[PDB]
Amino acid sequence: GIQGLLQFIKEASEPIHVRKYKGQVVAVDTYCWLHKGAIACAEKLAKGEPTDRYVGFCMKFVNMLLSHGIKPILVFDGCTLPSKKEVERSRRERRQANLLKGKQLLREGKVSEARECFTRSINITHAMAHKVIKAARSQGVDCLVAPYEADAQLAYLNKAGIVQAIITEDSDLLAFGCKKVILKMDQFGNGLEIDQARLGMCRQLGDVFTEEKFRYMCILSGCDYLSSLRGIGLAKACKVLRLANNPDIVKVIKKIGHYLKMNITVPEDYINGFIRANNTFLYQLVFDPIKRKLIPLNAYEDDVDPETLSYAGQYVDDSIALQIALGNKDINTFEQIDDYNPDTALY
DNA sequence: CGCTAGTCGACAT
DNA sequence: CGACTAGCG
Ligand SMILES: [Mn+2]
Ligand SMILES: [Mn+2]
Ligand SMILES: [Mn+2]
Ligand SMILES: [Mn+2]
Ligand code: NA
Repeated sequence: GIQGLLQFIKEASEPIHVRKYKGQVVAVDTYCWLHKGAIACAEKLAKGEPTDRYVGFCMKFVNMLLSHGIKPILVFDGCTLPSKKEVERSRRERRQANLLKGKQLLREGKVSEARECFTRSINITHAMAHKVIKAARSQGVDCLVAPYEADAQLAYLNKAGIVQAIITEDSDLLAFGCKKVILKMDQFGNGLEIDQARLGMCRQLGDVFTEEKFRYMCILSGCDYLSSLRGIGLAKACKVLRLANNPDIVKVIKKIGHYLKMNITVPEDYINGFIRANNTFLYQLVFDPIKRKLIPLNAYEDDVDPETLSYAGQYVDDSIALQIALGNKDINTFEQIDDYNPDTALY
């Protein structure tokens, strides 16, 4: 996420209802509904007991969107991203820790805290996601497993005109360059839409409302790919970019002390890390549903050389990418767990 | 005022 | 994979 981004650009938001997008296509960051639905049956999942509450939970939202005349395209997280593997190790070990801690707190008699500790152990498997996938295919709803992060895939689907809005709880989508993002949507359709064009309404941003500058700001504040410098948040980063009349961000990051009046030392790790983060936001591998090909989020600029972008996602053969995207190929074992075919029945 | 970092809701009975 | 809020620059 970009910590505190929503309240920072709150002036560009607008309370709406999804009825607004009737007769149009909307992509969904399904992990949110998956997580929320998985909260309801934390004990069943932790113990390993069979359950399918989260499926119906997601299907409520899906059927709702279908009822209001929307065509939803559920998008799911795929393979792990190397840039994001630190946090994905942290969350893992913490999940295990709270799992065992809850298992022990079950024996104290404090069942009230064992379940709260089971809440911090929710691990959304790809099998659950695939249950949701078949459940969605039942009502003739298209699904798409991102080659890596769902964020990038959604961003592409939005910037390519395939969808007109994105349903998520994550503010990362704005940093990826989404035109329209619908946050905090309930089971009835009440949501909070953030439009990119309205970023100019935010006084705090100043002239930092262009996609590139906005990206730089979000990265400088601290993201999932690169932790920020101690004492650097959204406001100070935005201040840096505002006071900086320089197309070359590197020298600016170097003169961050001159811009912020703070004696800040910039390590050599942070420059490379910044270029890493920017290249991750720009050229993370997504999946084209039309041409059925593995492509970066944005077209490669002459500035960067793709050979040094393994962290932004590794390429594979397009057929395998297709079988992953359909959910037919297991993300982990790479073995065929299903055989759905859109040919013999978005693409 | 701005930022870090820890707490605790989210679902829902 | 988030919204607050105290505690500190
Ligand atoms: Mn995030
Ligand atoms: Mn995501
Ligand atoms: Mn994200
Ligand atoms: Mn400027
Ligand atoms: Na920060």
